[PDB]
Amino acid sequence: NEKVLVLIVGTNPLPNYVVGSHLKEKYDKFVLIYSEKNDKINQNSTYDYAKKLKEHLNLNDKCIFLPLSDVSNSEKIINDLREKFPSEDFVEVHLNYTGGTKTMVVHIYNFLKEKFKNNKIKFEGSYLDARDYKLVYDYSEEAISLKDTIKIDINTLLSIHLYEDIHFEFYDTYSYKQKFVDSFDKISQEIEKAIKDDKGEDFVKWLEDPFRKIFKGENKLLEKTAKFKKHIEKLLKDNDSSPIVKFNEKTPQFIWDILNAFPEGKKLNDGQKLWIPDDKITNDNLSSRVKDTVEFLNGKWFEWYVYSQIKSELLDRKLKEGEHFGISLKAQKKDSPYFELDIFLINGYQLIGISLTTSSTRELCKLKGFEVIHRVRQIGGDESKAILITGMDKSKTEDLQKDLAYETGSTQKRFVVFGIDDWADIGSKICEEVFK
Amino acid sequence: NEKVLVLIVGTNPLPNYVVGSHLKEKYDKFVLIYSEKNDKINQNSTYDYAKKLKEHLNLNDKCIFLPLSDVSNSEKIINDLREKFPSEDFVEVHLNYTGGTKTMVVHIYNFLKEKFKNNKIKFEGSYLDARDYKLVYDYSEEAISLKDTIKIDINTLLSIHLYEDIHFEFYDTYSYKQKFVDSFDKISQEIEKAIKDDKGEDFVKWLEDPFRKIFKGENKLLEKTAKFKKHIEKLLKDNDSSPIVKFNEKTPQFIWDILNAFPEGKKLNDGQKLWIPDDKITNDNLSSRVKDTVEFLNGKWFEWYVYSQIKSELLDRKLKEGEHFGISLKAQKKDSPYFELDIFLINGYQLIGISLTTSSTRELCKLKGFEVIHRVRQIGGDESKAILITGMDKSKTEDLQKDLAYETGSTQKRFVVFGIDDWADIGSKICEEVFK
Repeated sequence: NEKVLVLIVGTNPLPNYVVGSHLKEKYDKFVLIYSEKNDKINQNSTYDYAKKLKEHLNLNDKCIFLPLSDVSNSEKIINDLREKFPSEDFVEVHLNYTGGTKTMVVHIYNFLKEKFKNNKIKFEGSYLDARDYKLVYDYSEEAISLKDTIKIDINTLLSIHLYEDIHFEFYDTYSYKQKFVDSFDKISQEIEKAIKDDKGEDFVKWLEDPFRKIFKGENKLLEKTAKFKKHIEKLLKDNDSSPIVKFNEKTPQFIWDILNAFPEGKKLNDGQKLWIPDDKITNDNLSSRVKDTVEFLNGKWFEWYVYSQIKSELLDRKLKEGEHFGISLKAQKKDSPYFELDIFLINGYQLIGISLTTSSTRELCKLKGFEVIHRVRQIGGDESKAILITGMDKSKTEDLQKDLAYETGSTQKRFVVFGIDDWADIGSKICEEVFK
Repeated sequence: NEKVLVLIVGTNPLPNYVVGSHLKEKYDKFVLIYSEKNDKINQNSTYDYAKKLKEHLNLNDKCIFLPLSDVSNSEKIINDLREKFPSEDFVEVHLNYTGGTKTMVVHIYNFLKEKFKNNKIKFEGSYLDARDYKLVYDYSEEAISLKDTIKIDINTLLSIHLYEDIHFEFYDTYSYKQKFVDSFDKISQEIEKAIKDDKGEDFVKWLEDPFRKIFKGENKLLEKTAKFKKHIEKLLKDNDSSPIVKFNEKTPQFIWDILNAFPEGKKLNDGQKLWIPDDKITNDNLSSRVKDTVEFLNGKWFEWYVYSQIKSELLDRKLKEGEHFGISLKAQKKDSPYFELDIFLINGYQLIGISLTTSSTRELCKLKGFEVIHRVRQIGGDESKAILITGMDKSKTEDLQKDLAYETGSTQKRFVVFGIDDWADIGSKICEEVFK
């Protein structure tokens, strides 16, 4: 009296994983239908998805792989099913037709339904709704919500999507925490006080002028004293208009406080003025003092600020750091480009990918919008949500969101843009969009 | 004794239009199944697509509209089909299930296949393959190629996607032919010789410096004499380092030829020197002189260059100007942002959009690649094809193509990128990629 669940393994592996996890204990056999490789008809193989599905569902011998040789031909689909589908006399047959192409599902459904139509065998069809997180049974008016029922971690999620070599950091392994061992908290807290005091616009403006004019230029500018001295002497040619004078005389007190939270040996300032090295300073001395500090103030601080805000607002939500959220996600897949996500969040089985920038130039921001939209789609299916955080004003943020929404067919439940008016409250604004 | 063709009207109207065009004369009745508006379940209507499909196929009284109240629930689909579908005793029912969602098509197919299996009416099922342009019949081993059989023009293609306010240009109505009256031919030819002499890179590098540093700044820089004079005087202070000096003293000979092709009252030069207007020159004199010239030289020329190379290679082909190719396509959809394609080509029913830039900056090229890939899928379905033309070198060009094809799931024949080395014979390369 065995009961069989049938899944169709296409290219989006997450729904089948959620449906298999929910129903694993109620079925004796699992039939995993997948597309074989066939270079003549240009049919790509989904066998590796099928293997990763069996592996992470822990199905073992209960799993029967059913290869289809030509998923574009109706007759070859039926002949392959008739030859290979398990012949046991089942008391229930459950086809979940969420995965696979339209053509496959149509004839996989019709074949199985008719096969048991006259054996008084309970037949069931279902699909997983990606907009509601519900398992919609075919002839039932009610659908069960799986959002708070199925939980998945970042390692498993990337595994079923065939990614290996997974690396991410969290609160304790964050890289710049190691570059400022005894200072990072003091530095993070000054910046956080500033942003939470609505100083984001003022910081970003100062960061462009005079900060970047002083500290960004040619390659290895901050690693060679001679380069940096020639850079500084040429800036002194602007006289009263020079970024040096701006730094010394027009830096707001909150930025002075941020500068002075760094250790003395890693400060861009020498007292209440710019530190300008002399000729005796070796390249090691210039690098040790300025390089890491400049890298952080040039934009890495915003990645930590937003992540620390999220982690705070998740303190009462039972998401585990290093499993359901993290920062700096890197992964790779065979014959595939390098995968990168600034911050990731998993809410149930909803992947939340966040891409961050302090910029307000539209071309840059729109590029990062396309990127994060496609990235989260690659490891989270249709259930996923992409969030882009920029330094644009309220109007420009809404236009970019509207433009990207209609251009990629993304609803707001699937793609949100935030701006500089949201930085002080980015923790609660992100969590509101996710846990709605 | 009639034969009825059944179509499913989702949001991708092109395949239904192609299949209907191919099968219209061989069928006597037509059932267009669509999603009706249902606000309780947030189900939008696809009737506007169905109505346009009936219009541009000229079905009239032979067309039967079949609304579906809940395309997400199998019971509702079956009951709406059992009630609304024609009850007449047909000799052949042909369901083409290319349109619609996967869940609808499952239950529409099984319902109809089992209705006419019991009644012993010939039932035919087919789908349209976007990869190979073939109508695949369910239990026939042969697919009919429609690649060289079905045709569509750009008005009908946009009209079935619900686009109105359609505007585009062709060889005779190109806008800049009027702004530089009686001289545009000389300007094009002068620019064409430069590119075909492989001076495109030198040209682009002179546009960045000094051209753009002189003519791009304030929003109305070229429309108010005081703004442009202020701007020139600020740069002129850069003795031995001014863009004005570089313009006057380091401009290659071939660019002087380009600048001197413009009419007298449209020239940026005053002899061998930059034209610096004095205070008595009016805003309308400055704007009349440089504004159109600057927009054309700043990048519009490249759109015309490529377009004219394509038109030269498309002579005596099935493509016709204003029907199957044009330049500067603008269309507007209700409650939607404006649609824009630099160049469009329709080969059969394959929409080929082209986005152009002379930039070699990867960030800007990657953005334009994203945009054109999504745009052709908006008005061209999975049959469409996107081409990006950059000023990048050979290796970065092929890297960007590989990178963007993966992120967007595009075949190497459905997203093509060209670079600076391709400029001279761009028309030959484009027509090779198009007709292959």
